[PDB]
Amino acid sequence: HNKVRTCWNEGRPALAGWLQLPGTLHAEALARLDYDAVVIDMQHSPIDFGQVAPMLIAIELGGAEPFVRTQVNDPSDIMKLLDAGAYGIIAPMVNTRAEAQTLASALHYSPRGLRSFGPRRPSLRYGSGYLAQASETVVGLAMIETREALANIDEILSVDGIDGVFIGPTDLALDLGHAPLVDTEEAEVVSAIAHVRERAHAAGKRVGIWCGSGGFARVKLAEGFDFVTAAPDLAMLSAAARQVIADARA
Amino acid sequence: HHNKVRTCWNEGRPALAGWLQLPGTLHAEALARLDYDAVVIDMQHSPIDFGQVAPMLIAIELGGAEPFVRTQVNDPSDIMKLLDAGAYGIIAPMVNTRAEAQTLASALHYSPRGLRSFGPRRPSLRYGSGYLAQASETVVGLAMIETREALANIDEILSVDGIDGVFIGPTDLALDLGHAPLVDTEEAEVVSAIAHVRERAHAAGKRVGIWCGSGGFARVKLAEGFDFVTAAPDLAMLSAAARQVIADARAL
Amino acid sequence: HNKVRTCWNEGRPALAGWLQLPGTLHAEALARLDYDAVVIDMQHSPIDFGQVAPMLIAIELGGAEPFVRTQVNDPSDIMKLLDAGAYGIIAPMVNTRAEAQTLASALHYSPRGLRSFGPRRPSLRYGSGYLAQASETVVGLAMIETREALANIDEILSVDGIDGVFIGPTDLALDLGHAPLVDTEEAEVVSAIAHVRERAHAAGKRVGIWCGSGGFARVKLAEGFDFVTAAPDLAMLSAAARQVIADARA
Amino acid sequence: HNKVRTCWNEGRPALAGWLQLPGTLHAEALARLDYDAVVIDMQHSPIDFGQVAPMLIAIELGGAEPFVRTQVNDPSDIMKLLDAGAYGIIAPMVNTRAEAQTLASALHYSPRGLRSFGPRRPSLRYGSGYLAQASETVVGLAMIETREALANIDEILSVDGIDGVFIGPTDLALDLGHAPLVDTEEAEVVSAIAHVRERAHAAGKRVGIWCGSGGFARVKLAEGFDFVTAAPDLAMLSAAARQVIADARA
Amino acid sequence: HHNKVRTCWNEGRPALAGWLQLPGTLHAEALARLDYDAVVIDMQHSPIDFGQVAPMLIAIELGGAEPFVRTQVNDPSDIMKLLDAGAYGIIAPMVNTRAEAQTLASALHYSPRGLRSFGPRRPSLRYGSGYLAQASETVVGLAMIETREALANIDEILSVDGIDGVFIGPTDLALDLGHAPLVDTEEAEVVSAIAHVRERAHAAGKRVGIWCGSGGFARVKLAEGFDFVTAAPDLAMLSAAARQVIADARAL
Amino acid sequence: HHNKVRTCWNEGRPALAGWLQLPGTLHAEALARLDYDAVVIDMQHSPIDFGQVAPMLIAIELGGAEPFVRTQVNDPSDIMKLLDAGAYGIIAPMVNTRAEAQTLASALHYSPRGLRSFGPRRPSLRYGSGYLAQASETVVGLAMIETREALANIDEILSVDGIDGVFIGPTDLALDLGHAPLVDTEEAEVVSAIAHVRERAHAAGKRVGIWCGSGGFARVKLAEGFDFVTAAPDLAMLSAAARQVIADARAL
Ligand SMILES: [Br-]
Ligand SMILES: [Br-]
Ligand SMILES: [Br-]
Ligand SMILES: [Br-]
Ligand SMILES: [Br-]
Ligand SMILES: [Br-]
Ligand SMILES: [Br-]
Ligand SMILES: [Br-]
Ligand SMILES: [Br-]
Ligand SMILES: [K+]
Ligand SMILES: [K+]
Ligand SMILES: [K+]
Ligand SMILES: [K+]
Ligand SMILES: [K+]
Ligand SMILES: [K+]
Ligand SMILES: [Mg+2]
Ligand SMILES: [Mg+2]
Ligand SMILES: [Mg+2]
Ligand SMILES: [Mg+2]
Ligand SMILES: [Mg+2]
Ligand SMILES: [Mg+2]
Repeated sequence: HNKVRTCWNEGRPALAGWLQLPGTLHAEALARLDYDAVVIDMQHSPIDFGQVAPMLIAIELGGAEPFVRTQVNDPSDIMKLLDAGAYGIIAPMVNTRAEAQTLASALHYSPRGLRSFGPRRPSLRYGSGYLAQASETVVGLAMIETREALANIDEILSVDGIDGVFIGPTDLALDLGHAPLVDTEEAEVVSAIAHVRERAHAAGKRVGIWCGSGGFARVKLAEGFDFVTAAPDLAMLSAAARQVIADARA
Repeated sequence: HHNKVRTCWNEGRPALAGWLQLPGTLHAEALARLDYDAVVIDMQHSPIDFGQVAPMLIAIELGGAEPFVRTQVNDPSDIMKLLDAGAYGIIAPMVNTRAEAQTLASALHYSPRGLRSFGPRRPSLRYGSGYLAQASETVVGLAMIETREALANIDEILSVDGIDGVFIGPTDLALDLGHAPLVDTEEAEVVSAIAHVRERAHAAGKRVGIWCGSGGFARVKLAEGFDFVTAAPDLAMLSAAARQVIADARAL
Repeated sequence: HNKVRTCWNEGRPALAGWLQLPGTLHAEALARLDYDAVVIDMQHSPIDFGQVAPMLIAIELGGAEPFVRTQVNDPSDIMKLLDAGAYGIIAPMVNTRAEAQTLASALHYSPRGLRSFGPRRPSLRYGSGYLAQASETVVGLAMIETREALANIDEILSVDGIDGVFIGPTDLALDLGHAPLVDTEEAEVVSAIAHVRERAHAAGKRVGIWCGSGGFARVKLAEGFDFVTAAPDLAMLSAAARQVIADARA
Repeated sequence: HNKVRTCWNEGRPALAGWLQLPGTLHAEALARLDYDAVVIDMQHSPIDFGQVAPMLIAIELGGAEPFVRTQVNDPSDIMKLLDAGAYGIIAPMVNTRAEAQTLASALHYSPRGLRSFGPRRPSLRYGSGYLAQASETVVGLAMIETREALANIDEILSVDGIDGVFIGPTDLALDLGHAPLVDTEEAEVVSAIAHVRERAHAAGKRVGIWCGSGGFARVKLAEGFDFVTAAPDLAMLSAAARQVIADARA
Repeated sequence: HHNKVRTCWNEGRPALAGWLQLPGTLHAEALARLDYDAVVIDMQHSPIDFGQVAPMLIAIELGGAEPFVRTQVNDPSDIMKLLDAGAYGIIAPMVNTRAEAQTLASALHYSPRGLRSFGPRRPSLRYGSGYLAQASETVVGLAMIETREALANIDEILSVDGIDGVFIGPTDLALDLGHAPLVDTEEAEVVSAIAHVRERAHAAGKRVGIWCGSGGFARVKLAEGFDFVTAAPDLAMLSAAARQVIADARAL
Repeated sequence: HHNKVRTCWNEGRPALAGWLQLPGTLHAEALARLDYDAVVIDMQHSPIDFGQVAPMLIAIELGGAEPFVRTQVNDPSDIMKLLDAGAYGIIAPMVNTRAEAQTLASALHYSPRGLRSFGPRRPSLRYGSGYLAQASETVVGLAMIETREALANIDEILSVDGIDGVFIGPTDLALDLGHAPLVDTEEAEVVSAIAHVRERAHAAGKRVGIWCGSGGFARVKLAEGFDFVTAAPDLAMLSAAARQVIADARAL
């Protein structure tokens, strides 16, 4: 089963990691912690398909659901990741209902979508009964990260073939004319974020958000977000090294 | 146009270095840009092979730390290839005897001081036409002390002119002495052995380094007068940071 | 010369291999068998450009024509493969005449198409007279794998700049509401396949098909298909291992 | 600072290298010569993202500005390169004002463009004040390499968010019905090239051109081109080897 | 939390293993999910280097077979790096003497039983906090017997405590004895030599493995009481399958 | 179905070879298609590791030159893996003694002439069923002479039957003799030493090769009767060509 969908079905949110650093060793190590999922960022990172493919395997072995935040909402790219064992997709710049339908089209076989059939890794995980359960094995979230997406939230949330939305708050702040600060307190940004969550839940959809700290993630879980990521590997590692150096150098 | 670690030493100061077990260039550059004098890439207790180390050396140099490698083995050809790829410090495992220390030294210097083969693809680009005349000074070489035998042979190891000194691996020394392989071990016999190595190194006019798993332990080693202190592995730092973020996120 | 086009010019079909496993060693080994071509699948596989590039070289050295089935009908992706020495292209989801024209546009230099000039590997194979012969050095096939493509077959076959069509029968079955079974006996799927072949031949075009077995491939060659692939490396290897294990374990 | 923009601000053109061969060693070595920039060609080469990423680092270390000529004018591909430390972009097949606006959209954060925020490598080079200076850190040039682009030059040059244009003269010759000869003397091609330069300068924009020889590059610098590339690594290396062999074999 | 091969042995049963010469993770996982107890990655007669083996180990483990490696050489540092990357079985070539068998054993065990260096990046993730206390049991080590000399020295090789036993390479043994290097050779002198090795192994209370090129030969070796049987190389299986598909496709 | 270098020699002619320090297949194929008999991939003074050499061998073969490798070290297992990946010529560094020359020879020949392990993944594809009967002739092996010791031992090195001859590294020989490591050195003592090696090689009925940094120096070495001449490294040729293009572009 998809571990995130299991969380949801059991009435709990999912907490996920966020990787911008390529490689399998930290991917497995973080998957073995109390993360339900680990997202590999293929957008704001140097991680290409060749490097993502073994990382999916490593996260699955470590016992978290492997997710990818893609560089673009492109059906063929998403299909190839699904067939490589990405079991969650977070697609950037879903700004309109039509773009959300384009995301949905990639996530489902005919007749619900147009996903091409050749499920190399999912058929190894799920066996020959995969086709009947395929749609449920994948979680799909549309990114909300622009003014336009915010304006079109209800129309995006009307698309049956997506699970919900994923807020990209640094990009949303920037597009609203504010600083792209992680875990921002900017009142209009905080209000927009709450509005997206409320609309998603009203529409019977799931809502996620990207976080830069455990404390902000605790607040988002308390507010009812269904999928909360915290925090990027590179940021956590940089901050840890700075502290080690300060401690060493007195 | 100088080895940053050697510049620290020429000012009578220690060098503090990072320690990478995760392949890739992005964290390598980001950590090199911090207040580390060097960043060591571990090619022993990691999945980092030559193909992955090569671009990491470039990234560390661009970030402004001296690129170092802890090799999988004290093998002259492996070390030479790393030098020609722009490793400017070498930490070689399991140097247990004077002869093994001479083997390390042989790789680090052109004839007549050593037997290093000539083809310095990346050092020639960094140092330019002045390279060959200063080549030995551009590289730091440290012999690992991680066994009972190495401890018994410390003075003979330190007598080898062509190495700068020694690098203590405390976890492996504890395990070889019959203790648990603890990170930042303070096992009494291990502690005594380490103090002996540092005393002998400085008596010989050589440098002594040590691996640390924490900023706190590194601070103590710096206070004890170690010349080269590493802290802490990228993977360990990242794992611990993620565990803490998760605990904070899931807190009541 | 392109070995597939030589087959056609000499009045014989081409039989091709089908690789979903990255790497050069099996690619060369299979190219040295009595295959006229070897197709590298960049869609239902983990094979990215970095891994396809040496495989093209290895197939050419082994003495088969290197082909690629791309992840998408994208002109720039196809051009880069041509310049890396892919000498056949099979493009997915060609559903309309306009999509088939998009495929043709990538396969020909101006004035016939819009292919960008910088033929790194073809200029090494063919020399400075490459430009005059370039179009003939490449075989281009549009995939027919949807209901819509079937409905638009005559309009797709009207596009001068493609050699013909390549049936993807598992996807076609699925899109027709049937199980995506390899080498299917499903009557409507079998009928649709024969209809595509007959239309292609009537239009003076070539037709290919993907097969999962030697026996099915024998039948397709007998029915007159011009390009028959059999069978995917991973499927053949899995089946061989299962048999070895059954034999060993008694 | 971007070394090319420094040249321009100081009233001098930039001379750049041109790499079609993957790898970091020649990239650094050439960057250390008296090149202001080095362009990595991701179009007419086997260089994919995985191979370009370390090459950007190596060129920057060698002391030239790292540029990329992309396979396609795609915003998400361009963004990922920017975040990997490409500080110049040359985008193919900019044939219309709308296509030039698509290029501009990728090069600037909101409100000027729609660039997604997560500047992994530029934030290491430029620090936390990167956002305010981001646009100036990147040079963007639209390729002019078709009849249509030539016809639409004034409309392309009207787009505020691009620095100017980059002529691809082999493709331009081919699209005008001539041989795709490097450094051509063909009168209509030479005239078209001069016309693009004059229009660019009249519009207060920059103009670049691709060259195959030092002698042709000297003439283009004398004619006033702002960005001149000379010559591709593979071509220079092949010619050098041919000469070594002729000398050795007498 | 157990080595699948060792569990077979603790039940008095042989293990059957796959054999990979093709790099990549997809077939590695797919074959591991079959009724193989282990999958051996051949790093000797293949183009598989460390960078390619590392993700394959992960894929085999996920598929549910024990990941094994046949190394290019009996070199302790190479073997240690593979162990720390999650190779849980090692087959080392050209073990011709007791001293070479001791060299293999030295790599597989921490002090005091061996000299394995401490940094178990992947085994610590698989086994958790219980790892170090069981580390030796988590790994299987087999010395290859592939020469006349190894055959003469079989009893001394089998006397080395820290190896589980031996792995016969019949094609190389045939070639070294002066015969054609046939796959699944049945050359009479070779057959006799192999039976001698297996008898001596079991007399010593050790395990004996053998490489096979076919299911049929593997079935015989299992019947003869071999403890570890490999069958058959991915490349050979794939090539033969493709030849048969082509013959079927081109048949009248 | 023949080694192009050996065919040159069987016609009483020298072979001219390229020399690659840059990884990648595109220039490798392009240079192989020129009038080079062989292309040597340098795995010593380069960043080319096994994973990168493997596809380069394929590319050189397709381009129509014989693929050769100058290894990082004279190690039999490394050499065997390269042979099985389709390296058809081996140039091994630091062959200083007859015993080291025997070590090189051991890797290049199956039993009984050598100890090469059997698994010829790529040579079996190139040569087909006729491979094993001709295997030794398909490979050329040259021992590098680059030290004072090697020069003193030249006759004993040349007495080893299983090597085709020697390959002189003039820059490293100059450095080991106490001179500057100049490319195409003409240092008088170095020049004398090189002439001695070539005379001894031909006296022994063996082949003698030499590394060159220029077409002009290669022409002289061909005139002096060397059997295998390399010229010139890809990186050096490319750098010099780019410097000249820049000087032409920036000229008044
Ligand atoms: Br945790
Ligand atoms: Br809408
Ligand atoms: Br810091
Ligand atoms: Br066949
Ligand atoms: Br239509
Ligand atoms: Br210059
Ligand atoms: Br327009
Ligand atoms: Br099975
Ligand atoms: Br030539
Ligand atoms: K978990
Ligand atoms: K620093
Ligand atoms: K063939
Ligand atoms: K420069
Ligand atoms: K299994
Ligand atoms: K040639
Ligand atoms: Mg399809
Ligand atoms: Mg040398
Ligand atoms: Mg173009
Ligand atoms: Mg964004
Ligand atoms: Mg150790
Ligand atoms: Mg063997």
